[PDB]
Amino acid sequence: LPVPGPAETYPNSTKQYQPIIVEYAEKPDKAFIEAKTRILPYLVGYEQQTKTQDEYLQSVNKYGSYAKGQKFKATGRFRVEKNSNGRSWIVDPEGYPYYVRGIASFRMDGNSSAFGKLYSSVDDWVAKSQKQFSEIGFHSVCAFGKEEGDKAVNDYNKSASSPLTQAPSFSFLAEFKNSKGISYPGQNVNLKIGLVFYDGWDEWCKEYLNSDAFGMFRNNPDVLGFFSDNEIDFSTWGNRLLDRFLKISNKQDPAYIAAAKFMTDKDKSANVSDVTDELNNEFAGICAEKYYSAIKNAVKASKDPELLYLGSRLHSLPKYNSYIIKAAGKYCDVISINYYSKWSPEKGYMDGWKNQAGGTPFMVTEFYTKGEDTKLDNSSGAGFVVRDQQNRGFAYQHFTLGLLEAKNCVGWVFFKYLDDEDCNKGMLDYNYKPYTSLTKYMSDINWNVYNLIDYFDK
Repeated sequence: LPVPGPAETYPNSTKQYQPIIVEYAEKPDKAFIEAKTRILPYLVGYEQQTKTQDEYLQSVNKYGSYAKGQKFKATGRFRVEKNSNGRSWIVDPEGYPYYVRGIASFRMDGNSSAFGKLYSSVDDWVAKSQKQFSEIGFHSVCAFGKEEGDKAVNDYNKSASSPLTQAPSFSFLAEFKNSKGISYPGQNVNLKIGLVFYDGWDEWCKEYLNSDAFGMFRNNPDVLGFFSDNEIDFSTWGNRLLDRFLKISNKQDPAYIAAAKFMTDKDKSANVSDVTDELNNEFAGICAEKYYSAIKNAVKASKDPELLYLGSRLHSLPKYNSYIIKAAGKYCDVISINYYSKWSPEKGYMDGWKNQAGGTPFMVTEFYTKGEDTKLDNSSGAGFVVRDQQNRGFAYQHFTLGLLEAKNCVGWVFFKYLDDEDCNKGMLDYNYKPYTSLTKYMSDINWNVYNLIDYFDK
């Protein structure tokens, strides 16, 4: 480990740490900067409690929930709770607190020759992976499995005694568009959220929840919950949502109609000149309200009202819009947030999320860094570049410690299972080989989340 500097108070915390420096670049061809970083060995007043894989596995149940402390009422299904000190938890079917530690994109999308040498079947792949992941303190796979990955895990969990819990991702807005035989508003996919104003949105959601798309997931205790979309544009850099809706050419478009109505309702002119960031943000919130409420109401009306709705994986500017967070807190069981472009979780914003959402928790559905040591292209994706796998480990510790302090965060998902052929996004390389330097540092956090929480909350 690098030698650290003098103890100092971590920003927005009561706890001290001895900082190290980790270099990072925003893209592989850019200059690296030096970032003060908090790692687990250098937390003042904490010493790593769970030190081996066996110690860890003896402390948790088959879901990865802490088995030796507090538990809550069991309902036979994953659900959301809050403890007396204002911390939210996902609770497992037996009532035990499950701190979410997931892996995204669990699918067989590496080198096929490597796959064949390492795994003898799809079942073997799931089984070996469930064990591999549990040893590192990951227990769930979340999003982007596609049909084959989702079915593989679903089939495995039906017969296995030790599940790999799953959280499938869907594309509700696209599916609605396809069901109705229409185009995106303004012929622009980036305006797809405007589909919530089209005739039949609420009803279509009800039907979709009751359809075969949910057949393997409904009433299935090994399903953590579902995501309805990913990174919906609710305003982007350089383009506000409300401005773009008002500029839709076809003024018969329900999205235009709704935007113009909103303006008129606020005693304003239905023109781009009257639009402010506040108005834009509020309008985006109305869109979010119509989106999330339709989906939550669809779950409640469905054949499985106990399936958790984990949101739409907010990102970019939308995750900072208090109006969208307010909407998501009213309807989502857990608000999902993809968390990019920051070295440190922003505790002021996370505290804002707590208030805005009415106490409904959030989860981080994607975060990572890439290692320059791989020598891969490394240009695709928003994760920062660090020098090597050890520093990916340090970045994982820094980011996750930041999240552990947020009492409204119920956990996270590392993006992702495998590298791309040309980018170090994975916990495993493209030949299905774990980056052991990374997984060591991941394990040290993941095994200790419950006692770290105790340390932060005491």
